[PDB]
Amino acid sequence: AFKPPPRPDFGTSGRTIKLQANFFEMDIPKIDIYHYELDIKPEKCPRRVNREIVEHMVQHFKTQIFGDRKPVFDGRKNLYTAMPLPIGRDKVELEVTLPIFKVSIKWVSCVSLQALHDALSGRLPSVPFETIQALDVVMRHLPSMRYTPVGRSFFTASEGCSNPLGGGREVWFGFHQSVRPSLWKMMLNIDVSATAFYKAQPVIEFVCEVLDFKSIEEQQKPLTDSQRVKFTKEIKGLKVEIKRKYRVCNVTRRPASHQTFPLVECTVAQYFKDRHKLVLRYPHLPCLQVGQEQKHTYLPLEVCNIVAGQRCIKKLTDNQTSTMIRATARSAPDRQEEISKLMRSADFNTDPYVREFGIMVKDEMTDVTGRVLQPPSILYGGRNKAIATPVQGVWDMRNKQFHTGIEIKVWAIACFAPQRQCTEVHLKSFTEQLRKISRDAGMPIQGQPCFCKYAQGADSVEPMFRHLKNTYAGLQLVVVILPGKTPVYAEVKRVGDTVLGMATQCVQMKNVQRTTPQTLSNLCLKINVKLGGVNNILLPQGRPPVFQQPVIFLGADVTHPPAGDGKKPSIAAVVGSMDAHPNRYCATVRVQQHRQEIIQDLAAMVRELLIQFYKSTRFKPTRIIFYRDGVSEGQFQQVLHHELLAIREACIKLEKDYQPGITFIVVQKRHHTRLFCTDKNERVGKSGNIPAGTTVDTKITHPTEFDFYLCSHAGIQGTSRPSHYHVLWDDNRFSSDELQILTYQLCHTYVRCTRSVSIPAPAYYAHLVAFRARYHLVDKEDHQALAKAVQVHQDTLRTMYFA
RNA sequence: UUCACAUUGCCCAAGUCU
RNA sequence: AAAUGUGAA
Ligand SMILES: [Mg+2]
Ligand SMILES: [Mg+2]
Ligand SMILES: [Mg+2]
Repeated sequence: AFKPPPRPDFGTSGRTIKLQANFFEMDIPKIDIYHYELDIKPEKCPRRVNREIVEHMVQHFKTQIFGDRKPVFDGRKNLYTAMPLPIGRDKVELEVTLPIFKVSIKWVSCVSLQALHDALSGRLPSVPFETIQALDVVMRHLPSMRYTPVGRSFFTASEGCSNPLGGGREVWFGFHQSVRPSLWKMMLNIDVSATAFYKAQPVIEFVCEVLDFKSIEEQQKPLTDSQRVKFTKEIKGLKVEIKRKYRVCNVTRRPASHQTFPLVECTVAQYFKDRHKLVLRYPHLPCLQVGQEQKHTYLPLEVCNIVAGQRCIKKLTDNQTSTMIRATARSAPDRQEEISKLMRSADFNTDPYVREFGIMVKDEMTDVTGRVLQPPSILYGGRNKAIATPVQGVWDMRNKQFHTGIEIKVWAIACFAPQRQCTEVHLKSFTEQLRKISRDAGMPIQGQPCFCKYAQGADSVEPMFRHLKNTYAGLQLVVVILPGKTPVYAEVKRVGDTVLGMATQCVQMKNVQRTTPQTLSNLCLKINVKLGGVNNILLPQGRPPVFQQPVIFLGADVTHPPAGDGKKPSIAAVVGSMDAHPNRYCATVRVQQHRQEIIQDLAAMVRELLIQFYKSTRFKPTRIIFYRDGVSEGQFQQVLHHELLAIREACIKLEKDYQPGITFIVVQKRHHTRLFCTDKNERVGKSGNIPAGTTVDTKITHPTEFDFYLCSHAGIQGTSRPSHYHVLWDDNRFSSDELQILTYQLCHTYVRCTRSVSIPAPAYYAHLVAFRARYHLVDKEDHQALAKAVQVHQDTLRTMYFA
């Protein structure tokens, strides 16, 4: 449960394709560098402040310590130098003055880059973490000064263009930068990015922006509260400057002319007229209470400016979002070009600090050979038992019938949309079309709905469903029409999934008024699965050898609360295959600690899923394939430490000695590796993306470990994110080819569409489950209550309610 | 709430002071 | 999931 397995071999399957990766080769010297630990009192100050302190420090003490040695600083307690310092390691305390600080400089170690060169070969067997860290600190020293660091990215005011979002917000552009070891050479991962920022404008113009004013006046009216309430919500927590900066903690109720503070008591507009000799042009407008809520101070809006690129955590409005989308949307070629020209303009080789450490960065994207894996054949049923052949990640169901289609005899229709908008004629025609498409697909809706009744409000949901369950024997499904976005949906799912155990299929009103064969088809894809039907299976003879023995496939995912929240739970979801196809899955879901990635209650979930697998197949899995979504590198060791063991436990407590082999695969969809077609005649579609099946396990992958990029999806828009798969454990000793082919084929078993999805079907179902859980908890966000809300009905346990 | 793909929001990362 | 856009038998 400790070390990830070494890469067994390289993939051989599929035709080759010339690709370019946004990785940039790094020439690293084979010389020692020097680590130094720093201590700065006080330490409660921000990272950038510490950077400033160290900069001033290096400047001042050039003649007795530093001097022509150009150190790098990680913003905390680490400083690296190329050539050594006058250190014994006799610790020297320095006193620094910043427009008042005590600094401790003590030597720690000599980071060997030669050992890193060894490790990159197979000559060392482990990759030195601290060394990679050092190189990273070096690469991001200068841009941490010149730009605004956000995570591993840097953003800045666009050179004379602007991109306003409204509300005092504008688009800032920038780039993610990272240092990664690879099979070949150190790599600088660079990718273009963009995000929202508050314009460094006067607070007055911010008010104009926020309250939709053309300009103040209209008016000199000391606002409403709708103005005061909204403006206060917008500016609170944001920094404002006058030389002196402050954090806005409140907005006064009284105008500057009247707002009073104890000096005897005095008013703001008067105090600024006496001590500061200024006369307010806009006195009627309120004041900003800055600093501590505790105590007082009050600054007029007219003498305050926003600061200096403050990332705007708050959520973007619908219109702002639309603007951002419109601004940052680009095709794969356009993305590629933007990244390239970014790397040209950046000119890393002239950076004095990377120059100090003898580091070279190639200004060209790395050339890498990919392999385009062959898609599996999708076997259908009915009389024909037709075979669909995925072409560029896509196929369809025309003239195909479900492998096992559910015969719908008893069903109901509940419309919560106003009858004026959704008429019985609309329902009738929609029903006719649906019955036709469903008949074609092999899912015969053989009757008219035994029930059809309009209703309104969430309060009407439970009684209506309770009637339906009690009135119609053998009721298979209730189709619910909804008037757009409504709190009724979450309710329907609450009653259906957790309260009554009834199959419900919702459809927006607009998709009833105007039906199309495609929409209806996909809808049937959902309905059939929801009623226990097998849409289609992988061609049994086209599957990898692993299927010769009974094997279970587990999807696993954790979904965390949105940015800003601090009390909502994280949600764990684990699904498990219930046949040899593999097609049917069952779900398990838990609530757990806020922002905990490690699946706390995993063993129980795996036990449930194994039990259900046995009851479904009468087989005990000899192999457990575990697709774990969302775990970053920095968390691998832990997660595998807890989760892998949790699986073993789950087996151990089930039967001794039941020890099926475990393959633990971390799925990463969200990273900064982008692959582009080298040949223009290879780009697919309008977005010009790499074709589905594109597999990369060389050159840019891990120097010693079992990992691979596999873009399994047809890129419709923008630049495809190739899913990265990292194998943390593998008792079954998969070869690269078998595991990659298996993953790719699994990407074709996703029931909700006749396409090849970007991640394996089980992990996707895991996502859907976690999200449905989040739906059951809406407005319900101690432990026992949330857990209760998240627990499905006994008749829903063994279904695919999440489809 | 037909569906996938993209951008954002989600562990690690970052951010936090006078 | 949600906002926003591209798409589809
Ligand atoms: Mg997740
Ligand atoms: Mg953290
Ligand atoms: Mg959408």
